[PDB]
Amino acid sequence: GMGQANTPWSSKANADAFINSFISAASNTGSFSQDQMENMSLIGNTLMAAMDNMGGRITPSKLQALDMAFASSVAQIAASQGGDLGVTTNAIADALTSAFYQTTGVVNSRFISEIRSLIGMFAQASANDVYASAGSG
Repeated sequence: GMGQANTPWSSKANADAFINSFISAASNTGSFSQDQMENMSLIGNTLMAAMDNMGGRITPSKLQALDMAFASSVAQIAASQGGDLGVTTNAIADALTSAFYQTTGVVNSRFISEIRSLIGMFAQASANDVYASAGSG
């Protein structure tokens, strides 16, 4: 009906704006070079393709699990760009912060807080790619 919901990952139309606002906002927050935006072709606007499997029926318990995926997908894209995840934190977080108010108006800290900790986690895994972690920093 209205297509609005207390949270963007609660309705199908409310989640879309959150994804679009996250990329347009994240691309203007940290760096996200044009090469990083290419990943969006698989993450973000791609999430909409997953809704097509629903057949036009979305739910809070279903988007609840997928909503978290967007954070892990957006983190892997930016967390992989620039070992310094400190900026991606502000970039990804800022994008999610503006999308929150740009979509429904919920606290971005509650959701971004979980993503902020997840993004920093990818930094530890990417450290293994450059080499094997050592007992001492």
